[PDB]
Amino acid sequence: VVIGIVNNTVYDPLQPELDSFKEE
Amino acid sequence: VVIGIVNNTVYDPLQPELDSFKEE
Ligand SMILES: *[C@@H]1O[C@H](CO)[C@@H](O[C@@H]2O[C@H](CO)[C@@H](O)[C@H](O)[C@H]2NC(C)=O)[C@H](O)[C@H]1NC(C)=O
Ligand SMILES: *[C@@H]1O[C@H](CO)[C@@H](O[C@@H]2O[C@H](CO)[C@@H](O)[C@H](O)[C@H]2NC(C)=O)[C@H](O)[C@H]1NC(C)=O
Ligand SMILES: *[C@@H]1O[C@H](CO)[C@@H](O)[C@H](O)[C@H]1NC(C)=O
Ligand SMILES: *[C@@H]1O[C@H](CO)[C@@H](O)[C@H](O)[C@H]1NC(C)=O
Repeated sequence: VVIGIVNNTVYDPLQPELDSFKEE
Repeated sequence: VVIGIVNNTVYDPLQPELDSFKEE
């Protein structure tokens, strides 16, 4: 719906904790 | 860098949940 939008990734601080818990 | 900074702890509302969840 927005003109001029650009593809990119947005970092999320929770996922590193999710991975850390899965490792442990 | 900052002049007059003071040592202290900053509480994180998320970590305690994973600490409680860890042992399971
Ligand atoms: C951003 O990336 C998505 C894919 O991740 C692009 O979406 C594709 O666009 C092409 C051409 O319009 C379509 O044929 C595909 O079906 C689309 N795929 C999906 C999953 O949507 C999108 O065009 C990209 N946009 C920009 C500005 O680069
Ligand atoms: C805050 O505490 C840290 C230690 O947790 C202090 O850092 C030490 O400072 C002394 C003296 O400058 C050094 O000899 C040590 O090597 C430092 N250790 C570390 C880990 O940094 C710091 O000075 C304290 N700051 C205040 C304002 O109290
Ligand atoms: C910006 O201007 C160029 C001129 O060639 C055009 O191709 C492009 O689509 C325009 N994009 C936006 C977001 O205005
Ligand atoms: C505040 O003033 C005192 C005066 O004795 C000085 O010792 C101290 O370093 C000063 N601290 C700051 C942050 O201005």
